[PDB]
Amino acid sequence: VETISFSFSEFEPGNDNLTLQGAALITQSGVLQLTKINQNGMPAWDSTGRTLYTKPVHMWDSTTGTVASFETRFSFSIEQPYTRPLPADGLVFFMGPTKSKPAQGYGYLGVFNNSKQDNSYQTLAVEFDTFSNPWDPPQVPHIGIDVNSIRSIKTQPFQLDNGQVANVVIKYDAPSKILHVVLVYPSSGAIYTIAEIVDVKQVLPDWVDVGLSGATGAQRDAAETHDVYSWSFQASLPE
Amino acid sequence: VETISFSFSEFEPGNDNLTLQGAALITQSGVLQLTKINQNGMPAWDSTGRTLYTKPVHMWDSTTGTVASFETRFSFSIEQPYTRPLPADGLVFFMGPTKSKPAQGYGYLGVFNNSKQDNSYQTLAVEFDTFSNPWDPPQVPHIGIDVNSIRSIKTQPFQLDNGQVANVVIKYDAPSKILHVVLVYPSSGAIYTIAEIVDVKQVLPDWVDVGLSGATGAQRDAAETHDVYSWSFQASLPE
Ligand SMILES: OC[C@H]1O[C@@H](O[C@H]2[C@H](O)[C@@H](O)[C@H](O)O[C@@H]2CO)[C@H](O)[C@@H](O)[C@H]1O
Ligand SMILES: OC[C@H]1O[C@@H](O[C@H]2[C@H](O)[C@@H](O)[C@H](O)O[C@@H]2CO)[C@H](O)[C@@H](O)[C@H]1O
Ligand SMILES: [Ca+2]
Ligand SMILES: [Ca+2]
Ligand SMILES: [Mn+2]
Ligand SMILES: [Mn+2]
Repeated sequence: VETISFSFSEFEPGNDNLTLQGAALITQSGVLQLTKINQNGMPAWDSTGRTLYTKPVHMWDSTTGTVASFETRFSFSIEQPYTRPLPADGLVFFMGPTKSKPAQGYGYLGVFNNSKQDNSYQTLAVEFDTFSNPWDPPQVPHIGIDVNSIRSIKTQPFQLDNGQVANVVIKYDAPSKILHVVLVYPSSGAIYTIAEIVDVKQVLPDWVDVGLSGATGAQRDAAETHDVYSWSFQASLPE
Repeated sequence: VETISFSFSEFEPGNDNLTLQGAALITQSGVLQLTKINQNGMPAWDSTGRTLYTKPVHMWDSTTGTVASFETRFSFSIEQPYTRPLPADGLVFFMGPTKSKPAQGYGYLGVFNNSKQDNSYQTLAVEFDTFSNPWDPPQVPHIGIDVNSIRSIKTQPFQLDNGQVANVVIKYDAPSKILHVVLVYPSSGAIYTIAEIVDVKQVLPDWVDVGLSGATGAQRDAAETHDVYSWSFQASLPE
């Protein structure tokens, strides 16, 4: 079995294993701030940032046809401090082509280029979306499973517990092709679950980069924080 | 759509909507004790008890072929107070033939008759198993998805947080045939997830009873509590 595994119980400036893109940065206190936090401690609009683990992950073997199973967990918080306008845009875990650069911001969350499905994206993503765009369900926030498109194949509304830490667990089982996602807020005890069938050998390239991305909005104060406190990942490809 | 829904935020002696079988009883404090708690407050061995909701649930239409999706949530605690012998046997959520009576106890958890697969059981169950029997994986406790057999098609180990309350969420989506299960311990923050493909039209009868069952062991003090604090359920069958 070809395996890869990492675990950041907190982040540290200078860590060898993370690529930082766009606005993303790691604080001395150990927090990955995906989108810009201004001097006043307030989140900035028009910001997009991502992090990628530095080593690619082998998701399927082009010779034998084996396919990997994987699990990722992370803790994040989103604080929406402005009474108006509406907050935006969200954060997302994503897997796709290696040597990956940020895509479009705002509702595309730094991962996609427009709102059409395009199998060439070869990207699978799990979003926590805070702004209802023309292609979105009305309930925000919502968890979304995105396969080669920002228009989720399936969503599940969740109530934001403003500024509180959410724990996320995402598992993909190759034999069953089931991607299952869980969101828990220790603060309120709320638990959300969503699952869908995903054929990763069809969707993803055989090797991928894995990362997290966040975006704030297209007008003044359509913003919120996208802070991440820990992140772990494990994948196993049968041989 | 033909729907059925119930929610017990706590239990109350005399409630119209619950059938109590075997050792199960509801306390004045609002707790469903599935297995017997002795005068001294200690759990009794050789005990089996179940509860069933009083109305049957329509899981699939024998005429049109539609199939129901459903969700159930409940909170329970298991306290293993004896240093020896090993604790046993576990508790379980189950769906199967109506007019259902308790089956065999101990490792069969009040739901099955022996350890062989038998499609005639027409039963789907999600177990939280505390004793490793001859047909079980070694890690206990474990979550198990049981389809017509006490020998789970898939299991996931979990650490007991002794005497603490666990929150369970189980969802079945007919279109994808995915049964997904989540266990969370607010006390420790632990989160467990397990999912598998289940064809309910093949497994279950068109109408079922839904219930919870618990069992303690076959020798003195191979026992633990199986207390339930709340339970909700919702099913929708397309028309
Ligand atoms: O309000 C945040 C929201 O903005 C959308 O873009 C708007 C923009 O804010 C508005 O000033 C302009 O007139 O229209 C744009 C839409 O065409 C983003 O698309 C959305 O994702 C959020 O960021
Ligand atoms: O120890 C609890 C455990 O007991 C198993 O049954 C045992 C029994 O405890 C022992 O005294 C007897 O000699 O052998 C039995 C097994 O053949 C139950 O099967 C198991 O589910 C637990 O309840
Ligand atoms: Ca959106
Ligand atoms: Ca067992
Ligand atoms: Mn969305
Ligand atoms: Mn078992």
